[PDB]
Amino acid sequence: PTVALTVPAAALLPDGALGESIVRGRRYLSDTPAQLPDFVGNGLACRHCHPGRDGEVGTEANAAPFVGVVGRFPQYSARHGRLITLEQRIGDCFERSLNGRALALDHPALIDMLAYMSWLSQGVPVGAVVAGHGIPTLTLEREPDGVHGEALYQARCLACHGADGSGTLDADGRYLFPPLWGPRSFNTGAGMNRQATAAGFIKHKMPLGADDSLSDEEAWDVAGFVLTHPRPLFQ
Amino acid sequence: PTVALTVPAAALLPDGALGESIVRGRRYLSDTPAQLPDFVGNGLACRHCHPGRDGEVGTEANAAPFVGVVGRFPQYSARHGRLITLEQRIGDCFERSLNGRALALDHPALIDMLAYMSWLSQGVPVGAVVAGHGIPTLTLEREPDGVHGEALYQARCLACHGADGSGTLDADGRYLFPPLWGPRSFNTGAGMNRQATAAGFIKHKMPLGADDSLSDEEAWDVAGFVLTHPRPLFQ
Ligand code: HEC
Ligand code: HEC
Ligand code: HEC
Ligand code: HEC
Repeated sequence: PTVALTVPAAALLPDGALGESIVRGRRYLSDTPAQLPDFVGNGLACRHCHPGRDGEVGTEANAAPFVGVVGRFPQYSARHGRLITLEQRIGDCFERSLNGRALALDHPALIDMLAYMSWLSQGVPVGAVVAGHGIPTLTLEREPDGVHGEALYQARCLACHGADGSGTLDADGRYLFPPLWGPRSFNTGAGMNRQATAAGFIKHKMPLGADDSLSDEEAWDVAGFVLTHPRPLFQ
Repeated sequence: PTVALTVPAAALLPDGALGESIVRGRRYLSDTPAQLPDFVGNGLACRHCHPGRDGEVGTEANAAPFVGVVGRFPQYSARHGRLITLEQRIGDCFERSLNGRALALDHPALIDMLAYMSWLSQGVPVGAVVAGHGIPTLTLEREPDGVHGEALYQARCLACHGADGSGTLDADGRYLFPPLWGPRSFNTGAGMNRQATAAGFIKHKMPLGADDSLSDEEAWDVAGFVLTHPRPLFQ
């Protein structure tokens, strides 16, 4: 079954221990390098690929929302060759997207992330599919043209992500516009390093506030440009 | 929200890796000492306190069904003094009810238990309360009378659980009727060692196939008798 993407009201947060956990979980997801420096090896927070409005994280259709995610695990992973839990999946995002180290599976910060994801999933039937889950891929027949992609990047992306892909810092030292390549970006093991996933994300979410504005060809070619560049190597 | 206790159809099991996991999970829950001997320190399987029909485990109202349990975690534990995950909760049942050792939080058998619980929870909204969850307690004002309880035990329980509480083995060496005290029963750390929980279980589920037949006084007193006896000590 597919159900709608619903976002709960932060005014109806439970109190007690669970509410305090949810609030800490939102912070870990929004501000991950500063909150979890022992585990993060780049400049990315979860929210840089799992954006949300109103200070929430992971609430946007076609940008891998967390709404409903708790009810989809455990599930099979071809990386692992077996079923994995949601804790383990978060571990892989720390190791790959954040170029870091997985939290222990009972670490309190990991549990607070889980509590926040569960809060966002409230009312979703276990096993159901949320409309707008994941990042829909975009695939062309034909190798991306990074020459075209370089021209598109300069015209549509550079002002935010920079001529050297290094992003723009905000006043408090967190990325306002995150790095797309180089030492502070996602590593080679990340899902965003796959052509069709980057092309899909770009097509649906970029340029910022212009969702679904690039033609399919343009998203494909600019993703290819972006992925020509060096970034940290995953072991 | 409270929703109904629904049990899925084993004929509609998913295939692939998830279906194979679910099936292994049902076996670990039904036949735990034989399947997980490194982790089990008594004669109990999960199904001896979380019974189910038709070979399922954890599907009976007022006998702590697993239907819906996945959507109730993480939650606060006063034992731990913080939020815990469902994997951690299962660990505590291994340590206390099964007098053993917790599985590692990524152990494949634990994940297969989780997969089975998730399958049983299919369609339950995350966060909802399933009708018949847990084991409703029964509490009297007044200390249980174990003299009364001994007479009730002889008349209503002994034929199955034995004069020495040691249970009845089946032909394949698993308990048909499980031990209520002594070295093969639950340890002192288990929830069933608490007077009001044992009284509630008994009242709602015992004698077998005579749910809600003891008066409240009778359940209370027989639970008290049962809990006068030695059993393994929890560290
Ligand atoms: C971009 C560089 C990412 C960063 C930073 C983080 N994640 Fe991610 N995540 C990313 C992709 C491309 C995907 C795949 C989407 C799909 O179609 O399924 C994911 C997925 C997840 C998931 C699974 C979601 C699902 O529906 O199954 C989770 C739980 C997840 N990501 C969590 C997560 C966390 C907690 C992060 C910070 C530690 C994180 N991700 C960063 C891309 C990126
Ligand atoms: C500023 C107004 C932006 C423009 C123009 C573009 N992007 Fe962007 N991007 C921006 C933000 C604020 C974020 C974080 C997520 C959000 O949706 O809030 C992003 C994220 C990305 C990512 C993922 C994260 C990462 O790799 O660091 C990618 C791959 C990305 N953006 C690419 C991209 C491209 C190719 C653009 C031109 C077509 C583009 N972005 C424009 C902000 C802005
Ligand atoms: C009786 C001696 C038990 C054995 C054997 C096992 N469990 Fe148990 N479990 C027992 C009690 C008395 C309770 C509390 C019920 C309540 O009202 O909440 C539990 C609870 C659980 C739970 C949590 C259920 C919930 O709704 O939150 C789980 C997940 C659980 N038990 C699992 C479990 C497993 C997997 C077992 C075998 C390893 C196991 N239990 C054995 C009593 C007994
Ligand atoms: C045989 C027909 C039984 C009679 C009579 C009684 N019990 Fe029982 N009990 C029986 C089974 C098959 C099981 C497993 C769970 C099931 O519902 O399938 C149980 C379980 C218990 C337990 C929990 C497990 C344990 O501690 O080992 C308790 C505490 C228990 N039973 C107590 C109990 C008492 C006090 C009875 C007389 C009032 C009684 N049981 C009768 C089978 C049978």
